[PDB]
Amino acid sequence: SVEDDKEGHLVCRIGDWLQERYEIVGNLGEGTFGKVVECLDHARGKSQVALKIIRNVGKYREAARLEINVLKKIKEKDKENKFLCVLMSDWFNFHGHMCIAFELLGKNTFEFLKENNFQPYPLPHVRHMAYQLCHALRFLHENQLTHTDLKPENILFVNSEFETLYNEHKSCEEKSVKNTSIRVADFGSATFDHEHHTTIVATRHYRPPEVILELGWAQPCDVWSIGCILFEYYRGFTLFQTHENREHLVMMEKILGPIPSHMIHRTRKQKYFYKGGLVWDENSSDGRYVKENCKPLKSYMLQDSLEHVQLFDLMRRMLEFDPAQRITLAEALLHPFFAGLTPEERSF
Ligand SMILES: CCOC(=O)c1c(/C(C#N)=C\N)c2ccc(Cl)c(Cl)c2n1C
Ligand SMILES: [Cl-]
Ligand SMILES: [Cl-]
Repeated sequence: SVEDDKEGHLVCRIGDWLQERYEIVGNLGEGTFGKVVECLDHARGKSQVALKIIRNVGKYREAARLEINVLKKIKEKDKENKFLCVLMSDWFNFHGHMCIAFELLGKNTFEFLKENNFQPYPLPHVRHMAYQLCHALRFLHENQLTHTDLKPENILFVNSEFETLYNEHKSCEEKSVKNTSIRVADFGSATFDHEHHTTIVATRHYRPPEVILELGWAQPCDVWSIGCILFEYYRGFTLFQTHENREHLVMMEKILGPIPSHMIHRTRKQKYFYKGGLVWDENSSDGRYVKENCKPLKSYMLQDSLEHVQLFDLMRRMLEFDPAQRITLAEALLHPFFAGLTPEERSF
């Protein structure tokens, strides 16, 4: 009656039920953890929900039990539900598969970008999403918590319905999201201040230099991740398209400038350095890639106007090498870039 595939995924499709309560009506996404399906909750007047069904594998089941505990603590802190985090409705162990029911939201910010053929979000959409990311993460940080896995894939629109607009300048159609309200998802890696901090955190492209250099990490990890995200929303391509540490550090250098000598002198990861400088093969396939494609951050500006200059100033401050020098989210919310927000956007 209950079937799992070779990888421990629960074999389930549209028309299937869980706990004689949740009825699967569609597929919303997939990750390494398993699957996310749309359900009608038959115990809640057929309420539409998103059900995250986790793989029947020990590592994933434990990571989901950790996420559940985090969502419960967040629920205790944000009673009013005004701090822009996914809202856990229920949770259960279903034959070895952990399942987390959430209030149904729209597409994640990466999927909307992918479906808009990587055509970037306009600056006003980027501004409101930044303001909300800064606000949402400032709350969790104030509660002694660090997300660690912020990435476009983990940010969801409350509603992803869009308007198809013909971009005159590109001679093609563009999908413009009608409502830029977002929510932060995936607390499977979220760590409290007093808990054990793994040496390595974050998805590579969104990994800060202090994690690469094994200098320990805290709340500033998330600020770096946001800077990476805002760039990706602005240009539509990842800032650090890398699969390797040495190449990662070279990119950071080309785009942002020299790695502070204080971080070099402190790191135990000396293989990346020779004579106090980053060491790399300029003639390898990575060396050539970086030298051709990785330019100073400023060069990626699409327009010269005041609002574009401020996005780049905020992003640069989000991408400060030294976590101690990195802008805090409390300071970010004060940046002149957010003066361009509409009163509806500012007020929440
Ligand atoms: C792309 C991997 O994950 C997801 O599909 C996903 C995820 C998760 C997780 N974790 C992450 N992006 C969702 C979290 C909450 C809600 Cl309400 C929904 Cl709809 C979610 N979806 C559809
Ligand atoms: Cl520790
Ligand atoms: Cl990787």
